[PDB]
Amino acid sequence: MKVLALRHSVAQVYADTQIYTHDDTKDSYENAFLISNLTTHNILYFNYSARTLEILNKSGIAAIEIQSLEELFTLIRCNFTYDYENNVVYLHDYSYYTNNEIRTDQHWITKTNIEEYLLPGWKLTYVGYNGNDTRGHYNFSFTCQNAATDDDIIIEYIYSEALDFQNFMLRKIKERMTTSLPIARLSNRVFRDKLFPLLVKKHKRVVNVGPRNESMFTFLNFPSIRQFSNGPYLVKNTIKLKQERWLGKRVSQFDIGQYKNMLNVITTIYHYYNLYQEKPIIYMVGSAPSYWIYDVRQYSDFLFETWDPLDTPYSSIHHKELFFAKDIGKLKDNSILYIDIRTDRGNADWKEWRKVVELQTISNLNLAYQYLATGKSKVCCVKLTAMDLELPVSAKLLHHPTTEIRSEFYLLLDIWDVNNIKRFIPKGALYSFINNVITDNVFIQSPFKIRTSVSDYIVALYALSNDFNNREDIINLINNQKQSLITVRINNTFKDEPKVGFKSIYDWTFLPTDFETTNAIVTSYDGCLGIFGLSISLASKPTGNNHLFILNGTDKYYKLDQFANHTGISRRSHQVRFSESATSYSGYIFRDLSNSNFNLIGTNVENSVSGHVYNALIYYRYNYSFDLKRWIYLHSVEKGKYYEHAPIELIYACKSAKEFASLQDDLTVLRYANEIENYINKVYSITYADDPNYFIGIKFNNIPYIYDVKVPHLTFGVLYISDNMIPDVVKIMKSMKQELFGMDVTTSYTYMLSDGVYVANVSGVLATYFKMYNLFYKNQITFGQSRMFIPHITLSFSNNKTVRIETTKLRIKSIYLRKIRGDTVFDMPE
Amino acid sequence: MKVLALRHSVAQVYADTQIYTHDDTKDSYENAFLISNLTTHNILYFNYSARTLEILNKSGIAAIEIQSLEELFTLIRCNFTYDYENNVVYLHDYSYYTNNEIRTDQHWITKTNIEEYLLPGWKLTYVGYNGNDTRGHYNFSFTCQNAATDDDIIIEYIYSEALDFQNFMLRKIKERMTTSLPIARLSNRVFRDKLFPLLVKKHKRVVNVGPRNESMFTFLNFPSIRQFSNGPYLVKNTIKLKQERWLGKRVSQFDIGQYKNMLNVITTIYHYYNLYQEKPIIYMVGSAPSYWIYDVRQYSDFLFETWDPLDTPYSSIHHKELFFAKDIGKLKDNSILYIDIRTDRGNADWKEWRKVVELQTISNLNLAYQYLATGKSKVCCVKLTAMDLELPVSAKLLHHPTTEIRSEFYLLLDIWDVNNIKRFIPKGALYSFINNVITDNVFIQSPFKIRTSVSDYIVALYALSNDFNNREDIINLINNQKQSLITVRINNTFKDEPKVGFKSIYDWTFLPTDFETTNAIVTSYDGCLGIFGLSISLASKPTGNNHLFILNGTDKYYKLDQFANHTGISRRSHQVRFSESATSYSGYIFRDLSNSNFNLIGTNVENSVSGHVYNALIYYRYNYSFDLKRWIYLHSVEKGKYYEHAPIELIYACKSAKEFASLQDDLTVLRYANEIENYINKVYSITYADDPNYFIGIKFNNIPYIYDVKVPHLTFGVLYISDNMIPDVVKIMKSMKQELFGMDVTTSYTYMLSDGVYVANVSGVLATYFKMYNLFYKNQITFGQSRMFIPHITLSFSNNKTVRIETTKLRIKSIYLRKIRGDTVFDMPE
Ligand SMILES: Nc1nc2c(ncn2[C@@H]2O[C@H](COP(=O)(O)O)[C@@H](O)[C@H]2O)c(=O)[nH]1
Ligand SMILES: Nc1nc2c(ncn2[C@@H]2O[C@H](COP(=O)(O)O)[C@@H](O)[C@H]2O)c(=O)[nH]1
Repeated sequence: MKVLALRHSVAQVYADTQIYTHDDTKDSYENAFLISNLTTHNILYFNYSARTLEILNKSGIAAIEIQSLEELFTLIRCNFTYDYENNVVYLHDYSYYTNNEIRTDQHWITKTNIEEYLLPGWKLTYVGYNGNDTRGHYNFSFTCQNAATDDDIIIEYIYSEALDFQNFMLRKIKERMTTSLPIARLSNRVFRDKLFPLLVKKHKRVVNVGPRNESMFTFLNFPSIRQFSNGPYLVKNTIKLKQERWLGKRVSQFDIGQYKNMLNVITTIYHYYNLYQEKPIIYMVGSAPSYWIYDVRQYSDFLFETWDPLDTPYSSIHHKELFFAKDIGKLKDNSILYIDIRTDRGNADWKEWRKVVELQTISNLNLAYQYLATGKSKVCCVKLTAMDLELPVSAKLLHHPTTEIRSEFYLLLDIWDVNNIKRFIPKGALYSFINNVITDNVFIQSPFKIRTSVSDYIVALYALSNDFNNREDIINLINNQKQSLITVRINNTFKDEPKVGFKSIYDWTFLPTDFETTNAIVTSYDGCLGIFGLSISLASKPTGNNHLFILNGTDKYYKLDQFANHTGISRRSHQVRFSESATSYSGYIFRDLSNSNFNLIGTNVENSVSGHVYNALIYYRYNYSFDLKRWIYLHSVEKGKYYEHAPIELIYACKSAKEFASLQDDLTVLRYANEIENYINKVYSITYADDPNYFIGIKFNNIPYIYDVKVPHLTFGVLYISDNMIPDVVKIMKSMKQELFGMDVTTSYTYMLSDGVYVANVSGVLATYFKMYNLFYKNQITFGQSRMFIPHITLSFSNNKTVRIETTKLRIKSIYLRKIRGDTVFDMPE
Repeated sequence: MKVLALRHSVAQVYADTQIYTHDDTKDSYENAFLISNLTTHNILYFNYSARTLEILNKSGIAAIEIQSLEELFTLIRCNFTYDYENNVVYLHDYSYYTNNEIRTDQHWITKTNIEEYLLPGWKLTYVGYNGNDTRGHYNFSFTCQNAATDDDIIIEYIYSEALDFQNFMLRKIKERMTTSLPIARLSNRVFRDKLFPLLVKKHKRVVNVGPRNESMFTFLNFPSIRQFSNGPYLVKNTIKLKQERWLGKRVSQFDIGQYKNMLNVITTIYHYYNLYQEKPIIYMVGSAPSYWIYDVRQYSDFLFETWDPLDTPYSSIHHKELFFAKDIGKLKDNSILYIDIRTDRGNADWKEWRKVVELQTISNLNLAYQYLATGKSKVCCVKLTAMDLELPVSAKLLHHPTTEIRSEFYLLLDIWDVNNIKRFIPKGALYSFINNVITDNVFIQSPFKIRTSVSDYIVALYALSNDFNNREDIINLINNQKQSLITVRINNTFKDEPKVGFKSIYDWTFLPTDFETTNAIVTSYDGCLGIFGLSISLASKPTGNNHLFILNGTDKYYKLDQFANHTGISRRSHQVRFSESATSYSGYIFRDLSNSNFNLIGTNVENSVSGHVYNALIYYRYNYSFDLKRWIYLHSVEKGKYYEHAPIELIYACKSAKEFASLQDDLTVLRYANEIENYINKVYSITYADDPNYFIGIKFNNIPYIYDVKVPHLTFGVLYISDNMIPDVVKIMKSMKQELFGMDVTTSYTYMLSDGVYVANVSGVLATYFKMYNLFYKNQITFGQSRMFIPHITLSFSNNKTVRIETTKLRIKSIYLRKIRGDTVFDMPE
């Protein structure tokens, strides 16, 4: 929501688009609330309270100080992710195209002949992970960098098997200008990099479910984490494959053999991590260029040993420029070995070269076998070619994207693999694997069993909510797990559809009430981002791939007003109320008509009994960052910290939301409202004195209207009690005697309350009524009725016309407790 | 599917539309199968096997003997439900409109002035329940009657609040001619009337969930049954109602006060039934016309006592023509009392008449109170008017449809109600109830808790599968209940949508694999109808409101071929195969290409390994009457009764169905296939010898083709065993030595099996192969491979052209068992 606070003295004015202006010196939390309810994208903050900036940032709303209006202000007309703890700004902005450049996260790409295939004059410039090397471009009051890169395009080109790069880059850039900004993808890079270190330091055992190739670099420094992904391609599974012949498909114009090498070595690193939770020694044979080491070293320090006749720049120690044949004993006991040996494309016939390469393949495989036969705790990966050969059945198969699909694959072998059953594999099956399979993911770990773990911190970022996963197992995991961070699809669909999908790929959808979590925060990406110290320029759109984030066993659950608060609950409510609606009063109007309070709708903008629940039910697709359930619960057990609202006040908003949904045919909001009302009636064991025996009544000295009944009284309470509780009731009355006479009782008009009932309004007594309802309910005394409480002084049982007077205070003369249908009053304090 | 068997001598021929002809004298069950696979609506059966007619009728397919071709045959060009145990034919046919008549199930309607409001010259003729009095119209070789009535139209008119009957009847009749026949509604009347007596006699405790008003007459004679419906309208729930004034809405042109009276008394009967499981004495005050008694007496004998100054025809004993005031002591102790007292519409002012009626209302209420104060086990229902009055809070409110909505309602009171808290109710609330509520259902029983009951026979005909019901509770009920008959929606939707709905009213949808029932029949309405002795002319259309019927703990589960059999599995398969497909061989072709058997597709119509599973997966929307799961299970434990098919044969069809669904983007069939393959691998613990140590080989004397290898042999088996099991294997071989030499081995052509493999086909050995696979699997010996078994004699490792010869028998010379990679053969029987 991009709130920018600039100095009041330097309150510069320009007509920027979608801007707003706010400033006030009354409270520090309500300035944040009122800012959170502004309707535009950018907000300009002029009294610039540091406290209020911190509150916004905790809520996920980006709030930063602006000191160099000349450049700081103008260079923030784009979205960004703000690390407010370290005061860092990560710009997600593709204006750098005006420099005729493509930006990448990876250094190795700069060494390929990629620039030739770009548009004429274009270059690609390395920017570092999340634009770390761009900090020179921006020298502001804060550290500033541009996290936007074109790496998605390059990776898509590599996996797309289409050849011509010029048109591909051009098409993808034009598309990027035609579609809205990929905020989720770009800010999640920052969130991953900040999140997982905090978890590894802060928690004993961290389990990450379904990592994707995007974060392959994130976990390079954290072997403590146990990863669960899709299964690996085993050799035994090649029995199903139909035999095929050589097929020379070219996928990339520029040589990407280094990307293949890097994905291979990283896959091996993570296999080793999965087996032994420690960082291994890396041994590499071949891999002469080896530039990508740099990109790995940016995330974790590793010890690299290289054997290649050419030079390898970034290696730790290039043990020998000479080739490696029988030097097995140099290899230490806790390590991984990458064997990429290609002798040479000789200038001989292709058949002769094939025999040469086949013999070389057998040599490499035997080298791997000797590597793993001698020593415990090691893993290896070999380059083989497609031929008839006998591989172990449990070995893992790798074919990552390479420049051309030309009869090569890789075999990943642990020590359990070497002495295992070996099977004969024809060249046709291996060719079928090379041609029909491209390895999608470097995480080859066994799938995650969706069971609650008591010693683990489970992290399911975008993996659990899928069409094929068991829904009830997901619900039980979220419900009963301690210490977790799990994400599901939101079900922002009308008609309450239980799945949502794109081109026959579907996801399960959940409402916040579909869970029964005891102690957890159920918020948006904004809320979860704030809980971990980040804020963002751009909120979730109501219709999109929006996810609920659920944090189980968090430090922050009891900080109700601090994290996943009601910031922005009324942003959409206010936009609709002031632009499109029939009247700005429509809300109070509808809420009173929904609770059968139509008897008078006269100036109901004052002292309405409905609550936050109405906007959390109706506009949930916008403000689901609120966590309505925790808000209700924490106010059940004070341990009402700011509000002290009676439960009937919550139930009334529930009923109003149900009627609204039925009018709009919003089936989802109808369910959500019914379920929240159920949760309320579970947390509060509410009772209704629909058949009362006694009542509390207030009597006034003067009555500014013509009255036709003998006794004008305000029925201020109605209750159902046994006689023995009359002292208890009395005590509770005494408990607020001061407060009872303190209230500023006012009346301004008379109206018809029902057929044959003519009453005078009473104002200013309702807050006291709710405090007293809370006290009676806490004391297990049945107080209140099924209907809504309407404070009124009955004037006559006749049908008379409405009369108005100026606000005339009313004065209390006695506050009595009387038995219904008994002329006997059982208490009369003055 | 309307199979009509007529005498072969009188094999009359006419060109009726959608007819077919079948006759054969080879088998009695396969004539039924082949008939069940014919594509048209009507089938003409000429060899007319009584056995085959019985088999069809057990399957749900109507199969009746035709003896009077002149009229029996021609008057069966319409659909019907056939009670084949009693040999009765219930026609559902609206041709009777050509007699200018409307047909009703209820006698009371004939006494109203309804005929005046019909179209000129039209009459309404009573036909009895399911047309019992129409048997005179048809005098055939069987008892015959027309169950079709226009009662749906009349009831809809009564509940529709639209006034003009002439246009309403005309519109509804025209609609009935424009839409297809409501078979489900009409045949379910017959099914209910036959089903529930059988259950009450056959089972101790019967529980019926969610009865609707349609079957209000069905349970009149069965107070043993405990009913669960939607809750009742309690007096205490009127606190929510907004006050209203008199509103004179007219709903019907002809007087329907008798329908109101009948619904009132029947509601009271069922309340009494719910409390005390016995038939009560019926006392009625007022209710002078009382014709509807007749309609009640048609279902159960009752004892009626009437007090009215006018005469009451069908009453048991009209105790007194004189009015009933202080005759309370005549009323017996186990009874119900209906108090419909209206003094008279005097010719005085409406206000004076209002006071008269109000005093009369108080008199009636006090009469009811005195009735219930003296005596245990009684229930009462009173006619009251809208006024201020104090009713008990727990009393039940009835407002059934009446002629005009004019300030009257009814109160249902049990003995618990009389001495209960009483509340003051204004006339406005009662008027609001009269104006805004019409009682939808005479079953006012508490809702059903979806829990398994061990002593109960639960019957959920159309109640459980609804949007708001808990899905997992439904699954657990179906899964774990004994002795039940429950119905759910089928999920015939593509894309696998979990709910289906009409105008924001949705239902849960289930596949047959969504349950894990141990001992139950999961079939169609046709199958369930057959299990209870009925058959039907018209099968379920693939896209419709089609329901799965699940019978838990049934006598019929083990009669695999008798009930819920494979009748009609291939009806749709055959229609598609011969009309639209690219070739009639497409099925065998696709099934072989799906299991990677493309190496040869030459004449695969013979000896294909796929099964029934393919058509139960692909065409489930048509043949879901099959209960594929029970078919698989019962053949798992012989206890293969006709087929003796190996499990791999089932799995192959599963894989073929998965590939087919992916090609058609039929997401539902894809899931169903995956789940059935899972069920197969659960029931059979299958093992694969993908890495074999030994093999079974057959050697032949002559080889009709040119062979380039030293030893021509048929690898007839492949297995993985420890050495110690060689005797066991040998014994099993000996177990079928005779059978092994008995088979008619034939070869007809040579083909290429893979790159560098040239083989000769082998035919006629596959059935023996499957018998032997079953024997090895039963003996816990790992036999077979992950791939499909292809019997072949390898001829050379060279790429040669295909050659064909006439069918040349091959002769076995020895059947040996040899260790793989060992020249050592370990057995050689001749
Ligand atoms: N009864 C009640 N009303 C609230 C509460 N919070 C905000 N409101 C009402 O909601 C209004 C803003 O939201 P809107 O009605 O515009 O959606 C405020 O002017 C205020 O009257 C609450 O906690 N209880
Ligand atoms: N393998 C196998 N094929 C069957 C079985 N039952 C029917 N079929 C095949 O299915 C054909 C009829 O079904 P269709 O292929 O036309 O859908 C028959 O001609 C027969 O070849 C069975 O149990 N196993």
